[PDB]
Formats: sequence, structure tokens, C-alpha cells
Amino acid sequence: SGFRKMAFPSGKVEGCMVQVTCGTTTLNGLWLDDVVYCPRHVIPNYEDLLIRKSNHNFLVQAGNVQLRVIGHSMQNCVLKLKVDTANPKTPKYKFVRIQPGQTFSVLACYNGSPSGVYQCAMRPNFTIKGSFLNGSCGSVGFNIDYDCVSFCYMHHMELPTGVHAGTDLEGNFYGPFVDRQTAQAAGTDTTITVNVLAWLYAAVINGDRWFLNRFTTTLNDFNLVAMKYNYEPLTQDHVDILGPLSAQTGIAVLDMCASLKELLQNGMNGRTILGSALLEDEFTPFDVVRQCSGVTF
Amino acid sequence: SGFRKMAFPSGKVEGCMVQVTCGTTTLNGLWLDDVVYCPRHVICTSEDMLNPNYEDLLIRKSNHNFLVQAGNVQLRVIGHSMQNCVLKLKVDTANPKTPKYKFVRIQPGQTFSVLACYNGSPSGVYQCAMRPNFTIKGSFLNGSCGSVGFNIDYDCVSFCYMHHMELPTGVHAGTDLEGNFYGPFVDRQTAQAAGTDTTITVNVLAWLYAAVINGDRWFLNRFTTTLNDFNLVAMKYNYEPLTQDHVDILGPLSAQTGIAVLDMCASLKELLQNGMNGRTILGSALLEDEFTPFDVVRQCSGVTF
Ligand SMILES: CNC(=O)CN1Cc2ccc(Cl)cc2[C@H](C(=O)Nc2cncc3cc(S(C)(=O)=O)ccc23)C1
Ligand SMILES: CNC(=O)CN1Cc2ccc(Cl)cc2[C@H](C(=O)Nc2cncc3cc(S(C)(=O)=O)ccc23)C1
Ligand SMILES: [Cl-]
Repeated sequence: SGFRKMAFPSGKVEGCMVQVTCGTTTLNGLWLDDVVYCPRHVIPNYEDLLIRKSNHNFLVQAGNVQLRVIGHSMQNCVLKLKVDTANPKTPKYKFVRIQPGQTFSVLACYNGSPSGVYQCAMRPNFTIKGSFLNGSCGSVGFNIDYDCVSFCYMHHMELPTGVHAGTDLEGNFYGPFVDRQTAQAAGTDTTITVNVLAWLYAAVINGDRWFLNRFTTTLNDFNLVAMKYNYEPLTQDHVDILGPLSAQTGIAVLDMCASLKELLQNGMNGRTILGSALLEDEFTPFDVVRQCSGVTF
Repeated sequence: SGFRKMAFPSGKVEGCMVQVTCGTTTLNGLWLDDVVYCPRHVICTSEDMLNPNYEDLLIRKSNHNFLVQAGNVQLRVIGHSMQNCVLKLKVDTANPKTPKYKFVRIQPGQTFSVLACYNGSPSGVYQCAMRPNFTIKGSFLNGSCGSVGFNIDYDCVSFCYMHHMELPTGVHAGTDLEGNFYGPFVDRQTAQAAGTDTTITVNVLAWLYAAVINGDRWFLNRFTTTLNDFNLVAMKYNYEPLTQDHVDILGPLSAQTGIAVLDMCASLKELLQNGMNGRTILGSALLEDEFTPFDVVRQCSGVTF
């Protein structure tokens, strides 16, 4: 029993965190094999700034050891520093681009040193509601599948509303953001409907059924209600993805949609679901299945 | 900016998780130097759980009855002893991944990270608090026994909890790393129930200071309160009594924001009376009590917005 926002064990990622200093700027880097990956803003016309730099300008520190930079190149908004030593702690890994609604763990670092780990979701507006201070740039987001780490996010900046923006590990930003000081704002955010439904199934699994009713609905009637409350449209794919949770609890996806419709139209009335007075949208159907099953790494 | 429930990086603890099997029971162990620590109920059957005589069950065991597995390697047990509700298995190999560590007993209200494991393999990490009733609201399934709670301050891991059981309400009970239970619990399957739980007042106040640091002041009022009048109101909402120690502990957060502890107590009094009226504090519609004054200082900046 119990339901917590759970992050993946961070150990395989901790062994890759390094500190990168270029001039007066100090941020975090990801050391995989003989390459250190970090935000290119550590050095705007980035090619013009980069052509003026030499290898010895980049100071890379792995714990108490100085790594020697022997090459450098840019890929989109990420800087790739060729180092003279391969990371002996390099885990099995892939660079993957996630979609809005998908969740990941973040290992927040300062000065190449990990300070904390938390779980979060890529919002529909492509920002993440993280917890970062100055020096956090270069902190990474990831998931684990058995022994393989899938790096999906590198932190670049904080927007005026306090939310965060960054790139995949190939330097491509999530969202209409640019790496520079300009008027940038997060677009209007929406609620991840498929995630809220998954969390209602998690509540039913943990013995919370007060919100269930005898009614069902069409996908078309529910999507009109979803549009009114700033909820993301629910697609047939989302319905298919919720299949296992529907079969496990005996509550059809459209049957659970009618419960969500009544929660949107009438509130919680002093009640909570899994210790929360708000409808939670940062647990995917897979997160619910994994946490209510016991999958290890 | 931002405020999340943050756990400590789990890497130093992952390198200590092992699997312990005794007969048909398999649970997790903590391998530090040449000793593996695990719940003593690993020597029990389900029948034994009603009235187990651990000393009688242990005297019938030999070293080779205990199977310890570290990854794909079998560790050899060369000794065994019991310390309170923990079994200590002497092994022939010291853990090369042993970090700098201490065993610390925490008090209710204190927070820690939990590395949840099954079969000596870590599956997830989360942050939680020792409730006033000595239980923890964790997320554990069968096979989680022996999972550990910890804090990492600097490079030293302070182990404070080892998981032993789930109570009928779904909450969790366990021991410190010396085998002493938190709460009036026994590692016996009897009528055991968690006492009535209360809200950790000093933690709720710390989280209100965290909200003020992140730029939100809508909940503040022009009133102050005495410590005794605050406790007379808060007890009515099942909040823990606030002591002079708690007031002293909130000192740095009060000085950083310029809001006296008893003025923040007056805002808390008003929040309990009025609710939130469609508003949230740090993205939450409930008053959060699982962030200590120390956690807030750690996660928040020294400059108030
Ligand atoms: C809000 N930041 C600023 O006004 C200055 N920024 C300008 C800038 C422009 C482009 C890019 Cl790609 C990066 C950046 C830098 C940036 O966003 N870094 C930060 C990232 N994450 C959390 C941060 C928390 C803070 S805080 C309030 O001190 O908690 C500050 C800075 C953070 C620096
Ligand atoms: C609720 N407990 C049981 O049905 C059986 N238990 C009785 C018992 C009595 C004393 C002691 Cl010290 C240990 C234990 C064992 C026990 O508590 N282990 C478990 C630990 N943590 C989470 C657990 C989740 C579950 S569950 C419903 O499947 O989520 C089951 C078992 C868990 C075994
Ligand atoms: Cl303590």
C-alpha cells in the first residue's frame, strides 16, 4: 500500500555528473565515455563565440580530478567536449526525446555535485515545473529500463513564471524556446487527462472508490467537458493505453471518464484522493503499473 | 525558483542493497563493510508471525542456512547475531562500495529518503517523514522489507530507518539500524493499529516560509498570537503542539523573511479557519507537513522573492 511520487534510483547518473567552467560561468556536464555534454550557453552568435575558444579554456572537473579537454564541437544547443579519459562509470545508455505528458526523474546538481532527485512530467506547454536554483544548468532528466539509462532532458533555463525549459541530449529544445535573454513566456498550460485517469485507477487499486458512479460516456461527450476545464483531449490511443488498468480494476475507461466528468463539474466536496485535494496529472499509466507491481533496476 | 518534494541521490545506498533468503522468505539487506543488516523476521514462517520466539528460531539456524546475494555474486555467511529486531550477518567479503556512514535514530517530524527494493534490487526513491504516531506513509509492496531510509549530509549517509511491516491501514512501521522500533510496534502479527495521526505544525510553518520566499504572501494577516492561544486553536484541527524549541528552530526563516514566528502562527490559524478558497500554496491545495525547517533552507535560495 501507499502511493508516492517516485523517482528512478539515481546512482547510474550520479557517476556521470561533472562540473564545467568556461570563463566566469560554471554549470553541470554529463560525462559519457570520452565526451562531456553541457548547455552551449556555458561559453548571442554561438559559432562566433565558439571559434574564439580553445580546449584549455574549458575546465572540466570530475570530483577532485581535472579532466583535459582535447576537442570541442556544437550540436544544436549542446556543447560536446572531447576529453582525454573515458568515464569508467559510463552506464548502458540511449538519448531519447520524450513527448508532453511523459514523466522522468531529474538529478538536480550544482558544481558537478548532485544534491537531489525528483520526479516530474513534460507539461503540454513543454515546460517542466522543477526545483532549480542558479548553477543547476546542465542537470539531467532520465528514465531507466532494466539496466539502460534513457537520457531525455538537459536543463537550460528558468522562465519568468518560475517554470523550467531545456533540451533533449541532442540539443533540441522542448517548446518554442531559445537559449538567450529575451521576452519568453510559457504558453497556457493544460491538464494531462490520460495521467489523471491513470491516477484515478491507482486510487481504486489502493481502496479509494467514493468517486465511482454507475454511468458511462462517449469519448466525444467527455472531450467537450475536457475542453471546458483546460484538460488535454483524450484520444483512442490514450484509451488503449489504459486497457490493462481498466481490466485490473473492472472499470471501463469511459466508465472512469464519467467519474472524472463529475469530479470536474462538482469538485471533491471536502474529500481527497490518495491524500490529495487536486486531480494529479504527473503519473503516467506505466508509472501506476510499475509502482503497483514492483519493477526493479 | 520552484518547490518539489526532493529525495537525496540514492547511489551511495544502491551499492549496499543485497538480497537475503532464509528458507522460503526472501527480503532485502544492507551490506556495510563485512556485515549484512536485515529484519529478523526473515527467519520466520507466516505461522511463526503470530507469537514468534526469535531466540528459539535463531538457535536452530546455521550460517549456511542464510543465502546472501549481492548482484550476481553469492556472499558467504561466516557469523550471525541478533540485535533487537535486526539480524546481523557476518560475511566473508567487505563491501567495496561502503560509503561513509552513521546509524542515527530520528524523531517524529524528521524527514528522510527511502530507497524501495525487492530481491536486493532498488526500484525507486521517494521522500517522506516520520509521522507523529511513528508510522511512515510509504509506498511498499510484499518483498520490500529491509528497504532503508536515510539522509545524506555532505558525503556521509545517515541510515535512520529499516522497513519491517505494513499495518492494516496501509501505513508502514520499522526500526532504526540498531533494531529498535519507532512506535509501540512489535515484529509480530497481532492487533496493532497506528495511533491517531496529527499534523506536524513546525513543518507546516516552514513550508509557509518557503511559500513567502518563493513570492506568495496572500495568506498573511495583520494579527499575531500567543504560543498558548495558537496551541489551543491548532489542537482542535489535530495539529501537533508547537513548542519553544520549534519556535527557536524557525528563527533563521523568520529573520530571512521578516515575519515573526508568532505572526506566521496567526496566518496558520486563519488558514485552518478559512481554508484556501480556490487558491494554492506552492502548487498544493492542502497544508504540507513533510518539509522540515532544515529542508526548506536547503532547497530554497538565501534571497527572498
Ligand atoms: C531567471 N534567470 C535569469 O534572470 C538569468 N538567466 C538568463 C538566462 C538566459 C538564457 C539561458 Cl539558456 C539561461 C539563463 C540563466 C538561467 O535561466 N538560469 C537558471 C536556470 N534554472 C534555474 C534558475 C534559478 C534562478 S533563481 C531565480 O536565482 O532561483 C536563476 C537562474 C536559473 C540565467
Ligand atoms: C499487510 N501484511 C500482511 O498481509 C502480511 N505481513 C504480516 C507481517 C507482520 C509483521 C511483520 Cl514484522 C511483517 C509482516 C509482513 C509485512 O507486513 N510485509 C509488508 C511490508 N511492507 C509492505 C507490504 C505490503 C503488502 S500488500 C498488502 O500486498 O501491499 C503486504 C506486505 C507488506 C507480512
Ligand atoms: Cl531527528
